[PDB]
Amino acid sequence: TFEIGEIVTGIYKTGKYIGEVTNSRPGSYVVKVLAVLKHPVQGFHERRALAFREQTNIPEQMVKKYEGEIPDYTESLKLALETQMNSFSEDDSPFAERSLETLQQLKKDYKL
Amino acid sequence: TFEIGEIVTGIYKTGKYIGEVTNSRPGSYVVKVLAVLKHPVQERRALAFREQTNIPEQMVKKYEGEIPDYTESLKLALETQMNSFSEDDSPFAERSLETLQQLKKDYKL
Repeated sequence: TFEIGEIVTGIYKTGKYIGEVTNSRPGSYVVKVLAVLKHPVQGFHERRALAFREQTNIPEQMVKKYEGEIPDYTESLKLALETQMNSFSEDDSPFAERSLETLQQLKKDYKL
Repeated sequence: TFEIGEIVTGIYKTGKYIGEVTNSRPGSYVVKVLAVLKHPVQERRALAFREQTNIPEQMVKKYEGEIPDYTESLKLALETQMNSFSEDDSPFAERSLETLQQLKKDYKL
């Protein structure tokens, strides 16, 4: 169980975020996004991270109490993206190729 | 009247912080500290990450910017305050700078 105002991590569409619980309901929480921990998987269309202060419904199983520091949203997004891009370093698949292309553009779209 | 969960700034003992309202009473808010905007004037330590503080309602404001990383924000706020003494040859500058330089070590940077 999580109370309003509680700082949590949330997993949404393969992305992972730090956020704040702003409402509860049967089986889920509305989470206000504050930072990005993991940029979502792509695929061939792009898939954007949740935006700063975006509020999204997340099933309760995918929500966890978070007591760490809250990173700056923009710097966290920059980091999350570089991490995902680097994750393909030893990957010679077509999926890696297509993903890396996609993330490179997203990086420009985000203003980073 | 800020609601519980509201992201705010609070000014407390000359320091300025970004935080979250966790409680409310007439004329005051309990604020949980998430980042430092301004290191307090000088001995006088910044509020700790996740420290909960009672702040007079007049000194609390809705905050809509990004929440910076606490340690990064403390490092910046301390640097800014030390840099503010550039060209200042006064004893107050000297004493403050000494105290801040120690604080930097206490904070473990």
